[PDB]
Amino acid sequence: SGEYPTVNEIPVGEVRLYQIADGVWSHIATQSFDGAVYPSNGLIVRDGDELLLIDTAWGAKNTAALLAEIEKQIGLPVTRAVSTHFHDDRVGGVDVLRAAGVATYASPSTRRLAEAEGNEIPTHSLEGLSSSGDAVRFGPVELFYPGAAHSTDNLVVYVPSANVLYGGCAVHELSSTSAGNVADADLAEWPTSVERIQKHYPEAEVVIPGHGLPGGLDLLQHTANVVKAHKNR
Ligand SMILES: CC(C)c1cccc2c(-c3ccc(CS(C)(=O)=O)c(Cl)c3)c(C(=O)O)[nH]c12
Ligand code: NA
Ligand code: NA
Ligand SMILES: [Zn+2]
Ligand SMILES: [Zn+2]
Repeated sequence: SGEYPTVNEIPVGEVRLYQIADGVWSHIATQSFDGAVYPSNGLIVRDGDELLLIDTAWGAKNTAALLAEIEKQIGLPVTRAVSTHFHDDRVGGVDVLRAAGVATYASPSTRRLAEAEGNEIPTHSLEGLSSSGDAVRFGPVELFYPGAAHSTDNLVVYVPSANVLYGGCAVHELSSTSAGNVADADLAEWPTSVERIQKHYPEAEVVIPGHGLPGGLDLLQHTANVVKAHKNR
């Protein structure tokens, strides 16, 4: 169909790529957790004749399948990866990446939280992101720390050349009726953190959630709404 792939269309262990813009793809994979199956997204951004990866494909095998799918569909090497928070849908697979020669990065807060959780730990620390509103350049993207939301460490990623906003798990898809896995969230601060994203990236044309379908800027307000519905009741 060429439509964005959904959870029941991707067997656990396979990876799909979806072209978002020139030189920008999302990656989609599925994984089992506590007896249910979930989809999750990451990002791939062309960096000259190299690629920057945002987030693993949620597990070692899935991430190996991601590298194979990239080689098949794109044919450029992944040289660096950034994980946008400490959960396994973001760092599970970092050991696969590192063994494949990919330099792996995350904020110090993410690295500490991953270590404490028993999750895989990116090698290199990203400084300059410890205060809400901070932004740094990393290859062809900007990394932004909006404040605590889905997790205290969540980062968002903007691709200026394409006006693509990758919200990660701080941003939910439009069809969502709940706020996802809130175990490590700050539901009170989340709406303020979304407001920071909205103020910083008013020209975003595509917004990609951590799980589910991309859309436009409406995903940001929708996320604030579903988080309030959860917090309220
Ligand atoms: C801790 C990690 C590894 C993890 C494990 C298992 C599930 C999740 C979810 C998640 C995402 C979407 C929905 C559907 S929804 C918006 O509620 O309609 C649901 Cl149920 C759960 C998330 C997330 O929210 O980022 N993380 C998960
Ligand atoms: Na986790
Ligand atoms: Na959480
Ligand atoms: Zn998470
Ligand atoms: Zn998530």
